[PDB]
Amino acid sequence: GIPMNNPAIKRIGNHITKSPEDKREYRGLELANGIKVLLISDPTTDKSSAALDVHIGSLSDPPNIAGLSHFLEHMLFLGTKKYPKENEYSQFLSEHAGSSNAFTSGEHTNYYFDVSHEHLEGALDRFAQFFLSPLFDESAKDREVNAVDSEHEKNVMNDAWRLFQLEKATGNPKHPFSKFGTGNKYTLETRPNQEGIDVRQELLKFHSAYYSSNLMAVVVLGRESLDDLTNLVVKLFSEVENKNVPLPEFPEHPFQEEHLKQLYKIVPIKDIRNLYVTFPIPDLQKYYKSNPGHYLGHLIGHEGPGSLLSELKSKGWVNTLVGGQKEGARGFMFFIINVDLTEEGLLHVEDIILHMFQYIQKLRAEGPQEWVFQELKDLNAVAFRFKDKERPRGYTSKIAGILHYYPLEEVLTAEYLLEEFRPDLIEMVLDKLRPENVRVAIVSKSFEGKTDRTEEWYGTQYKQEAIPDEVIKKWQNADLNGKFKLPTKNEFIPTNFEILPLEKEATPYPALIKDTAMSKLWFKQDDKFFLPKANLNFEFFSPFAYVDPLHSNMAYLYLELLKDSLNEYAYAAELAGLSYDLQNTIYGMYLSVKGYNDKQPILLKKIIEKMATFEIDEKRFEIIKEAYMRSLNNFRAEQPHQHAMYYLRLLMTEVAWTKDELKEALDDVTLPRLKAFIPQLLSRLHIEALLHGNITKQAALGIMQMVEDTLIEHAHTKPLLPSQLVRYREVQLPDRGWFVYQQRNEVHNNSGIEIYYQTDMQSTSENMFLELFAQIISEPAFNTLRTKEQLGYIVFSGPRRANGIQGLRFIIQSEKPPHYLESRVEAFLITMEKSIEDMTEEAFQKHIQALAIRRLDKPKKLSAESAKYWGEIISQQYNFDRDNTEVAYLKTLTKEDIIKFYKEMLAVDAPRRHKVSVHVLAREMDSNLSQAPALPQPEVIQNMTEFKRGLPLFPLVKPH
Amino acid sequence: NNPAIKRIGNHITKSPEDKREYRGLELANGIKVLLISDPTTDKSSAALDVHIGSLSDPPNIAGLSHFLEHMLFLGTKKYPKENEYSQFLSEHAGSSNAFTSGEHTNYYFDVSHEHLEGALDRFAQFFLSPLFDESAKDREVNAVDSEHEKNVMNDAWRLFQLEKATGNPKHPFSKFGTGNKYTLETRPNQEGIDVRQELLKFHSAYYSSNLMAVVVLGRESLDDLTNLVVKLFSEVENKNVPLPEFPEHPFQEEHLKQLYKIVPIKDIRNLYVTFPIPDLQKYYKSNPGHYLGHLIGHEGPGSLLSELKSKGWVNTLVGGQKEGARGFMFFIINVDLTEEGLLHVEDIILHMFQYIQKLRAEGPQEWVFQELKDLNAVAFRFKDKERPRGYTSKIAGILHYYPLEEVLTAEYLLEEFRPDLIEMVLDKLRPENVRVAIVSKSFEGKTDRTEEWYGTQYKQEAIPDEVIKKWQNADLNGKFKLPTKNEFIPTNFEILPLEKEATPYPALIKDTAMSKLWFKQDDKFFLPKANLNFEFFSPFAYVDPLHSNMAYLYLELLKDSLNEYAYAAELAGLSYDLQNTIYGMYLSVKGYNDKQPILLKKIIEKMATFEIDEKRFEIIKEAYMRSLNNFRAEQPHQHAMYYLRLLMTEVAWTKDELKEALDDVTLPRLKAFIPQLLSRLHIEALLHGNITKQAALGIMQMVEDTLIEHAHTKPLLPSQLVRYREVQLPDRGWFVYQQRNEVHNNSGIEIYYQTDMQSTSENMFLELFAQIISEPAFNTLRTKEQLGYIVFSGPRRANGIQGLRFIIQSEKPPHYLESRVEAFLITMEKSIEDMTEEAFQKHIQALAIRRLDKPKKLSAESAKYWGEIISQQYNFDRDNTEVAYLKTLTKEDIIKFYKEMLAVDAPRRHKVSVHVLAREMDSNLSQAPALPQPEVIQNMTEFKRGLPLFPLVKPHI
Ligand SMILES: C[C@H](NC(=O)c1ccc(F)c(F)c1)c1cn([C@@H](CC(=O)NO)Cc2ccc3c(c2)CCCC3)nn1
Ligand SMILES: C[C@H](NC(=O)c1ccc(F)c(F)c1)c1cn([C@@H](CC(=O)NO)Cc2ccc3c(c2)CCCC3)nn1
Ligand SMILES: [Zn+2]
Ligand SMILES: [Zn+2]
Repeated sequence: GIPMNNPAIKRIGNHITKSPEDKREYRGLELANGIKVLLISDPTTDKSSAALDVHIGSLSDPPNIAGLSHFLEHMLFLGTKKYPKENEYSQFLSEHAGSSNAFTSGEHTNYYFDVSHEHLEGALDRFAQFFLSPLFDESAKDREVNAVDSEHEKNVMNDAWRLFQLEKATGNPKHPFSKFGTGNKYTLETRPNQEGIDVRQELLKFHSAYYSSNLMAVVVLGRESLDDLTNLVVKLFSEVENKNVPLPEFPEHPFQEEHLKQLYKIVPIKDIRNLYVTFPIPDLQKYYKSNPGHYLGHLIGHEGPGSLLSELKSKGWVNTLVGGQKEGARGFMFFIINVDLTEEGLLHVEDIILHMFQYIQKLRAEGPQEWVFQELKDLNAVAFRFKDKERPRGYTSKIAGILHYYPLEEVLTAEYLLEEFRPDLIEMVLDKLRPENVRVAIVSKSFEGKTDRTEEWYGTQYKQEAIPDEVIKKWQNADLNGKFKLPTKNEFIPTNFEILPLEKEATPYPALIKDTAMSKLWFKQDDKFFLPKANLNFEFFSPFAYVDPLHSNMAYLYLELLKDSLNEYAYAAELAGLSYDLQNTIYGMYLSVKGYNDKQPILLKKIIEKMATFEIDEKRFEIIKEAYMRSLNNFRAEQPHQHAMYYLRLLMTEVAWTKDELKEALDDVTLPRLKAFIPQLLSRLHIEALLHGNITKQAALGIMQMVEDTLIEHAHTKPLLPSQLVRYREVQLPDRGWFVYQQRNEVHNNSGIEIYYQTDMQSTSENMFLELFAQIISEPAFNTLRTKEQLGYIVFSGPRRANGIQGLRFIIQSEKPPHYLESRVEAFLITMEKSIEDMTEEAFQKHIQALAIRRLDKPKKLSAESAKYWGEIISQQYNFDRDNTEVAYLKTLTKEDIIKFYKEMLAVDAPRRHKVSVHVLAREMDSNLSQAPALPQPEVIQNMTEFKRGLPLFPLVKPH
Repeated sequence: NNPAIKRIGNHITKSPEDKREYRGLELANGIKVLLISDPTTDKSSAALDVHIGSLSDPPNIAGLSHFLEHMLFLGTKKYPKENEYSQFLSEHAGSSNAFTSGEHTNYYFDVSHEHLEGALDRFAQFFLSPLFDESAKDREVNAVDSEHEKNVMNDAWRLFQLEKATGNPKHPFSKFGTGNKYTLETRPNQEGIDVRQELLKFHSAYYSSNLMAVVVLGRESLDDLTNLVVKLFSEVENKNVPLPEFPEHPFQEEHLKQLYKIVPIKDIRNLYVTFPIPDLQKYYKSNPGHYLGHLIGHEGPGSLLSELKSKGWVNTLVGGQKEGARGFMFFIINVDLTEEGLLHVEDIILHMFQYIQKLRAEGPQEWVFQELKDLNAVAFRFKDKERPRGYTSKIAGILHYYPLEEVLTAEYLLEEFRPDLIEMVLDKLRPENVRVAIVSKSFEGKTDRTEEWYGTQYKQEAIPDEVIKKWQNADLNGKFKLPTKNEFIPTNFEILPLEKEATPYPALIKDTAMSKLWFKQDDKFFLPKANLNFEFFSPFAYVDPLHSNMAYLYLELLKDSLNEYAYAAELAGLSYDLQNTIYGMYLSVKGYNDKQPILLKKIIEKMATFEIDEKRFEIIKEAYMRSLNNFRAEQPHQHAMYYLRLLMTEVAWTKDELKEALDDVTLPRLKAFIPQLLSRLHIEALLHGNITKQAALGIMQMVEDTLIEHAHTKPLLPSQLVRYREVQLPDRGWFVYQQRNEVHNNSGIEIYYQTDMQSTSENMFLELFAQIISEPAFNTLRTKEQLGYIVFSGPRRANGIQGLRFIIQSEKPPHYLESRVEAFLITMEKSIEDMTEEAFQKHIQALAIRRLDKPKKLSAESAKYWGEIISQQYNFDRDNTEVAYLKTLTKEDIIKFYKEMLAVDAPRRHKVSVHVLAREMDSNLSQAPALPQPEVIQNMTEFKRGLPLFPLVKPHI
């Protein structure tokens, strides 16, 4: 007997293919109006999520109003006919453990939120109106244009945004690819006013012309059953009108003939030296079951023995390489090979590019290789079998995007499983990687003064030149180069995926299973996820890692040199799902090994062995030391607010070597000096480790002792004394004090500010006063300081934790000068006093429950659990049950508790107010609305050292 | 003319740089008297020396002479209030001491200059009519007993008494002179002796005016001083006592050619060689024994020590005449011993006689005697002006030995060469006349004798006459040579003229990334001398125990290497000290400015280019290992103070940490260490004395250039010049740290009440309170309750923080000591309510005088400034501004300061206690308050992390 058809549903999909380890339940369907839908039922999830991706983006901006898609994206957050309160949507999310975001790309506008699972329907309802009845209020439009301006302004002096738009500006100007997608105040307000455009009508036109149900995919994840999710989606989205909008296509490449064989010389903001090589290629999207693009990218971008990178690195010309297909838009794609340049490299660009064509020629000579394809197919197959479970918010967004590109039943698998070996397609793409189709760009300060063009939106300085035919023909005649061998079988590919059974003594939290003078080992066998993976975390302590700038530099260079040496060997492991990380700290070194447990002990042994017996190559030492010098100078070009956060760290930590000190102590680092440093650093160590995953207690002790034994045999390591294991303390500000430290950012023409109200050492009590207060002000501060007052795109509030201390911190990047932003944050604080007093007890309990849901959100993947434990270990608080006990305590707080807290610690007139403010001035600066209170005269910090010496130092928190 | 004065001495010969006025005189009762007029002195002083001592003790009451000396402090017929002598002094910026040798008892004090008469009056009565009160006599016996106890386990006192016990038992030299509760109470009681009668009898029999010298220093004119001393001292009864003599030597012929093996407390290895010799004191104008000690004890090239050091047997040597008593003396040669030296004592002594035999062959050398004569002359001419209290005490002692007009010069100004006396003394220094003692822990378990008084374990054997004869036949050794003409003798004593912009305090005359240079040309003393002070700051001097061990060994090895070269200079009045610190290195060069640049450059150059001798490094490393262990045998109160310091400082390595880490110091490791250490540095310096601003800049530049050329030194960053903070204790806190001393059977305690950071107000609150309780605390805890011999109260200053501290070493357990200190604090609270406003103001003036007491020699003015400089406060005018503030304080300010910071119920009390238990100890009266349950510290690291740290003090200018 035949089924009863729901008319709001054009069709239900067949089984949506999923990983057998995926316990979430799935159903795909297409509504009658053509919205594509994936429903995800996960009865355990603490947060629900929904995303909608409109298949329309910046390439459809009208030509006379650049950035209209983007501006529209913003205005949809700001009120609808059925929910006219401008911040209804944000407020609702914030008060139910929710958040939201959206982005506009060239062909997609993607909106998504997450929310407590008991409020999916109410959040989805406010959300759906975005697509039915936006208000596009005039006052709202006149304000929000400033957020978009300010967003563009953060990017203006950023080299990646500059190069991104410069590529677009050197192709066919008549092509939509050349459009400027962000928008700014000029293109969205001032130019439109000179031209008599009514921008609220243009929003109304775009929304109506393009927000059509046939260009829309929707994803909803919640606790509810698939059948209840279907009704909910049908109820809310069936009424989006279908205007059968044809999907935009761009079949003519933006790089035609006159744009090939070109050479661009670009001046950067930071002192960086990069080489970019680009070939136009056909759109490979429809070939997703073979992925010829990625086959070639895997080979050309290989970093192992025989690779292209390995030879350019032996030559001293490049340190890093990226290679593979780059997205374009429906109808055109690119294939890139970008490398960074040593000083010599910059003088051998022509030979670098010859070597790239020699490697490409090697691939033509050998032809396509099914076994190579077999390796990629098998690796992708295991990655997908054992994919980590995702946070719902990111996941709904990702899938909404790709419902546009794949049959319902394949949305989950299409971007992972390979099925077809297509040597024809591999040849096809390979034939386009030829000198006659190349574009070359060189980014170096060395072109300062020698450019004759200016890209209009960012101000990028560059020159354009035809590549000489003599050069092209030299490249077309690339013979073979015997240093180039294809890769061999990847021995690191794992094969033991067995999940060891849970030992009869396994523990809900990590256990201290070894406590010696040398090593403190924490262990936990995975009892939640059951994937064949493990995380091995090691903190190494040495007093000599941070004793003075010169030593800090040497501890950096040692790990950079070490990683550089291991890189060819470890690349095989990285492709095989086994990755590691090694970075110096203010206490020593951090080593982290992550992924499939099978072959982890092999890689870990190679790393420790290298550490203990390292032979520096002086050619590599000189190159990496020069790159490090640059890195430190380049900090000058980070964001104003990033600077502000950096200076605050320097002020409030007992010891802190500044970039400039580091830079001044980098000159006296000689190879002999470093050679002596390493054995010294390794001579006395303490190791504290977390091992957590698909391993037994016996394996983990063996792993730890393996590390110890290796250090002992080769570096003669002996234990540090307990009295040497000191951590740095935080500065203790005086009751009623207010210090301001002022610097200038000499690159960006916005200011930044951080405001820190230090409260007290961390304890259950103080932690939850601060956190609940921060929940209560979170949305209102964003809505006041950014949506209503439009102080800047970047506006943040929340807790600030360091060295066992804590407080509340505001961060803002803005047009306006720091003293003004201070007023406005202060004006805002006063108004919260009255709001919290007038809040009903039901609303107050609502904020408690929001915080509670957020804190008891349980991690979805192993590495997220590992990091929760690692934080407890690094902070030496070891409070692994923290979440249950702090939430239990939260639930007993009263609004009078919070008001007493605010009036004791935060209020302007508060007897224990501790306030320090970093002011970062914009490049060009000089040293109605609610009432800002009156502020004391602030003590200006002129010398960080004297400031610290004159104040006490907090204790360090007591362990658990 | 005057009947009270027998005789009035002629001009007393003085140095032409001495601006003091002298008058000598003999009283009619035979008291010899020197009067000293110095109208600038802030403290006046007096001293009386009686030529009677322990050697005259009754044979049945060992220690009576010493016991008597204590008793004289405890009241007279005219001033019967027991503590009246000390209390008067304490309330008038004054102090006092006394000691008993074998033939002298020496009493002295100092006091505010406006109160000499009142002080001297109460002092005089000690020699007229002591009360020898029975109650006081039964209390003070305990102070003398615990004075002996602190010595019992001290290796210097054991050997001192053991030599005495190995002489002729019938000679007074063998007497135990300290006495203890057994000899001064328990045995006399059991034997029927009335100790009070015995004291009275000894005092009337021997405290005779004919055996006394008196020195008095004041602002008064010489005439007024004459009348004052006559008023107070001519009353003294003259019983014409014969000066005791001891013509027979305590070592007779059965005591010679004797060998002694002695077990120490500390791990120390020592060789003592002694010869008896006639009393040389009558020969003082030619000083034969000192001529010979100059040579036998020389440390320069060709010397006896130089060869014993180069064979790796000995590290230090002392030789010369050692005092005995009227009748007998000794000549000594004492060396310490390496591990090898211990196995070669026979050859060490053979080398000794080889060197003596050379001196017999060459015969006396007048040019040597002449060089001593000329150096001593320079020494006396430019002698630093002495402290009043120590000066009167010294002179009163020597007035017995020299004519009045020459008492200042007798010990300095040699007359004519008497080679016959030299050959006479030399003739006694022969194997048949030797006594030999070895001290090593290698004799543990191999001894058979026990010294009575201290318990010392030892063995006595004869030296085999085969060994005597080998020493008798000691050939000449080519390695020995007389010293050369001292090329460091100063010859330019010109005082540079005051520069026209010279400053009264040191001035910051250079301020680079590498050097802060503080300079002051001397404007007070105008002697041809300069003090040169350098702090070398490096973060690698103390980063970890291994690095601290290497900074120590570096400086020891460097001093060791410089020693022969630097001996000449030291003989010529030019000396240096070179010490590792927790921030780097301290170098001081003091003395005649003439050849200072020569020495300083040699030191800085040896630093920057040092080549370690592997054999020295082994030997000095082993010595260092030993001194770290030997800390176990220091005294309990010394342990107390050390733990407190290892708990209130941010960073501090323990002896056990340094000791473990020592095995990891290798010669290669140390070679790598030094250049690193020197690679980065910051130099802060004080140059002060007979030098110009341009000369100073040139010394500082010489130091920088030598470092920069040979060691590639570069400046440190300002942000690296960090100093350690003190632990900040919690309001109402009480912490207790407990340790055991394994060696002494006494306990120690330090009690620290941390107040606040140093500040003009907090400094003078604390100092005034200390002043007010100083005497009451000593009187209560020592005189009256007899807790122990060592009882101290005062300020503690460390790392910019300060408080009040009590230190006590006692037989009683430390918790008991804690309650008695708490009891004292309560009773002080009543005392201060009751105290009249005049008594309060006396305490204010007393502290004022002390703080404003200006310094008398260059070294002491230098130190006052150096304290400002290493403390980074730079408050060179501190005394005037602080004393001004002090005068504004009221009794009420002090009471509230007490009630807020110190009282048992104070809201801001911060109390830490270190309890050092005696070896065998276990873990009416005014009433002690009730105390909280002290937080017990088990771990210094944890203790620290859990508390805040104070700030540092801001500089002044
Ligand atoms: C992630 C971040 N939200 C917050 O930090 C935040 C924190 C607490 C709150 F209570 C709250 F409402 C927001 C964010 C995302 N976007 C924009 C992303 C983007 O740039 N599309 O082009 C999207 C956007 C555009 C306009 C508006 C909002 C969000 C929020 C309501 C006000 C107007 N801007 N900021
Ligand atoms: C130098 C030290 N004085 C103090 O600490 C001190 C501090 C502040 C005062 F207010 C005070 F009265 C004493 C010291 C010297 N001696 C003795 C030195 C020694 O042992 N000869 O054989 C001499 C001695 C013998 C007995 C007595 C006193 C002094 C003082 C009065 C009580 C009885 N004992 N203690
Ligand atoms: Zn945006
Ligand atoms: Zn005594």
